[PDB]
Amino acid sequence: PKAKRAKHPPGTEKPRSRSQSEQPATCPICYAVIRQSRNLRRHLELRHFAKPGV
DNA sequence: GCCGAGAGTAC
DNA sequence: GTACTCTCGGC
Ligand SMILES: [Zn+2]
Repeated sequence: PKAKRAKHPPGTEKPRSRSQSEQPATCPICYAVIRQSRNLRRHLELRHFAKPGV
């Protein structure tokens, strides 16, 4: 239905207002270093809570 | 296989 | 006016 989020279209400016808002992030389980805090949550499901939630 | 980053929107 | 989430490609 809605178009997908493609970063291919022209006029793709890279403002720091998207990276500046996030601060470095470390994993308390395997000390993995994730830069974006949002990505840190994803790391939890990838190398830790990646098991069935049931 | 994981990682890193852009856009659209709400308050 | 900021940060939020969802997505896509790259090595
Ligand atoms: Zn970890």
